[PDB]
Amino acid sequence: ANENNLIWIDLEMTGLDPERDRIIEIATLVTDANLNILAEGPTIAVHQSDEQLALMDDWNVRTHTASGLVERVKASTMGDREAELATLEFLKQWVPAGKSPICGNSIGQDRRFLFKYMPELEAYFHYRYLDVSTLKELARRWKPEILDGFTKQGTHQAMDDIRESVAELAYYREHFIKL
Amino acid sequence: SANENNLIWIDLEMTGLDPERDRIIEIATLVTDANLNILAEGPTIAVHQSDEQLALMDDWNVRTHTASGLVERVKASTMGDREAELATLEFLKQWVPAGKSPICGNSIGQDRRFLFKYMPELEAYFHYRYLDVSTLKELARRWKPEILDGFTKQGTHQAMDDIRESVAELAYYREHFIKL
Ligand SMILES: [Zn+2]
Ligand SMILES: [Zn+2]
Ligand SMILES: [Zn+2]
Ligand SMILES: [Zn+2]
Repeated sequence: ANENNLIWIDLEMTGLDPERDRIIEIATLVTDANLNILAEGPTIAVHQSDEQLALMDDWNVRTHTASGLVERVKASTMGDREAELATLEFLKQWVPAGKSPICGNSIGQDRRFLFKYMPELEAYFHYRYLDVSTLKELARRWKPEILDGFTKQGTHQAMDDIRESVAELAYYREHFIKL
Repeated sequence: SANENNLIWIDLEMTGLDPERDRIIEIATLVTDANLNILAEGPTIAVHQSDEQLALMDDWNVRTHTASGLVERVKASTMGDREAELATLEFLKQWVPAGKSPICGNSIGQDRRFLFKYMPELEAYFHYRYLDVSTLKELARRWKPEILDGFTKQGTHQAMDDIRESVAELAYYREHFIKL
């Protein structure tokens, strides 16, 4: 465990509202300060009732069935707490509690779900945010040319998504950041 | 320029960090174009809250919000959550269309949590996206620590001064940390 390591996380949910929707997939990984992936955390399909899944709208049904997540959710024997604990067991081996900001894309949305369903995991992060989307939004406005250089697949698969976020930040470090 | 490309910057001050137990006590907004040129300043409003609520603030919040004079402004304010939300929207509608601008600011996800809870109409005025200036600071802190000393923050937690400072901080990074 090193206080300089960063915790990256991505979730998939049944919808956008924490009050009615639930977490259906979680993936985490740890990188050093230079974005080298040191280890992949568990990729867990979080079990939720069929009733909950039946509430998903068209976009969510199309998206989460195409990735095969829905089937994994129904067969999952790990609910929110079990997934939270498994993730914490992993993180404790690489990063001390309260040291790493939450790293990801449009990460504020994921954090809302962490606050409501996985508060212990949420508390493991430092207050700070490290949202890669900031660079994309700035480039979109100040240097659009580099936008076509990196393409997001938009498959909404937790582990592929978070690894993609790390690769995206690395891309901007080279093409948008002046070291 | 097209108003649809204008950016909405916002900063709040609260009685604490928990949306369930704390309340918004100050709100400030401003609008810039895509290149950070400030086009107009929104209202800076001390949001009225009960003395009971204020009495729940911890040491940090008491010191911080009394030093800025916010507590006194809050007690004398005649504008609660809804009134402050409506006044802010009255301003924003004059400069940016609904659902176009991402929420702009620093560690902005924290502020958004309070908007979702107490000012959902204002929260909905923003596009889904986030534009958090803190990302650049966090990257500079790890890849180019030197530039951090070139920009000093006041840390007084005054809504309008804070949001203007956030725009200035971003402009600073565009000049010293971004490769255009
Ligand atoms: Zn995802
Ligand atoms: Zn997703
Ligand atoms: Zn502030
Ligand atoms: Zn503040």
